[PDB]
Amino acid sequence: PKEPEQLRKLFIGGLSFETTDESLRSHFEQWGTLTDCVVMRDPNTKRSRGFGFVTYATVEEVDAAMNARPHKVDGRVVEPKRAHLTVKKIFVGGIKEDTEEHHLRDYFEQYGKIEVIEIMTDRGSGKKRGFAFVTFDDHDSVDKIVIQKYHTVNGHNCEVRKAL
Ligand SMILES: CN(C)S(=O)(=O)c1cn[nH]c1
Repeated sequence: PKEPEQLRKLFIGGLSFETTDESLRSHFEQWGTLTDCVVMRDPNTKRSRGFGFVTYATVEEVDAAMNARPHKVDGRVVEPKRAHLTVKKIFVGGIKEDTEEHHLRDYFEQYGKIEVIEIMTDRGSGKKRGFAFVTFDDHDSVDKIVIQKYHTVNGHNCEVRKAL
């Protein structure tokens, strides 16, 4: 049973205009089986639009490609992103009053490198408000997080979304 194709795609921006379907494929096949690989071109001139997409056979292969950034393709560092609101920070809601920093760190550190955890407290009383923000060093962490159907932290079913 195959993961949905949309979750196996990487949009690659910043291409060299000399990158082709074939040279994009030869590069990104280092991290998995590619079922599709296309450079976007002008319909009349055939000149590259400077971006394209690759489709891997599995999500773990997408992860491997993202973990191998930075990618220099045909002499140019490109910008891969999963199938964009590119942010490094998430809102985590539903954590109630008993969730602490280490609960959030232990869970979210497996999505990416954490730089800030902010457990929100009431301005007047100091009581925990039941939500938090986590800032990572890179957007792919957030992209992986928000496509999951579920997040369970400290026994709580959490609401997680991109923040600003
Ligand atoms: C470079 N990466 C492996 S990452 O920092 O995005 C990461 C850390 N844990 N999961 C992903």
